[PDB]
Amino acid sequence: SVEIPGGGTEGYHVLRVQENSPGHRAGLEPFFDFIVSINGSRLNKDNDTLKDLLKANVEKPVKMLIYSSKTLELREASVTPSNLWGGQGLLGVSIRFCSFDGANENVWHVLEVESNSPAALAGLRPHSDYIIGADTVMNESEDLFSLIETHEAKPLKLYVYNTDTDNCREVIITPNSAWGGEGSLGCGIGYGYLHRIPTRPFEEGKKISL
Repeated sequence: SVEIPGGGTEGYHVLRVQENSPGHRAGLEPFFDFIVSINGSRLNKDNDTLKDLLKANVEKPVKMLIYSSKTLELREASVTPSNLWGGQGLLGVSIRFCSFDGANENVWHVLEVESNSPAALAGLRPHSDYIIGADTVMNESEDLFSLIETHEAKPLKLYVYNTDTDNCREVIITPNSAWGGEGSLGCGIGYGYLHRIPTRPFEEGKKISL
């Protein structure tokens, strides 16, 4: 169950969606979305195709193919690139060409947070926060614990999903092993089974047995 219309696992990883932007009214959201094709044109190579297509279809309805690492679904959207909405960009997004293979498995589940911890100072929320990624200069050697190491005592920008708001946000944290306590975060982290982005659920207030 994958279906990648055109082949491959590369695409445009969405990083920012300006409010009231065509990208926004199209239903794009940061970090979970990859633009995979636009107007029949599959974006599986790092070039100008997207820019160029955006500009040839200015003020004209177009179809877009979005993969989501939240749901693992493809979805079709319609977008009208524009100069009329007020903001910079015909789309109004920041993006980056890269792979979405296994992106749903690169998540870290924030558990308990010790007070005065670097996790606390960063605003990490116990249980409802999921670190789903990070911004590196050179978009390079990912993996949370590796980053936490290479960023000892340095400012580090994380992408976090929250279950309560169902929203993502950017969080600056400074891993600091000299914080008084154990570790460099001051918080528990769960990874793996039961610690991936929660699914839904369909049916609210259905009856269960436990």
